[PDB]
Amino acid sequence: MKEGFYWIQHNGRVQVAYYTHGVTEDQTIIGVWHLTQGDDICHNGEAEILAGPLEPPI
Amino acid sequence: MKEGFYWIQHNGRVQVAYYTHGVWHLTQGDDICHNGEAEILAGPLEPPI
Repeated sequence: MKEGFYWIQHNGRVQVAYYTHGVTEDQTIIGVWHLTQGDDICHNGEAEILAGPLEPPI
Repeated sequence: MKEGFYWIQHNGRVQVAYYTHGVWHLTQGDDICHNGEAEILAGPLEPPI
């Protein structure tokens, strides 16, 4: 529920993504996963949260 | 050095980005090459699984 970086798994890919409370109206969902590679995805269960939010080192 | 996720600072923004052979894949914004604009703070991060 907090904006930040998290380890997630999406289609078998373990990766770090950024989470924002972005609103996506197609049905409307709040929560967006910003990935390092690939299009953003709504927080609708396709991606599963493994850990986070990660504490930044500075 | 090795491909993986790293904490970097780019334009004052602390963030995790993916490094591949030298290019930085950022969560928001266009990819940027490793030319000194982005400074590596820590990594590569060990995945939890």
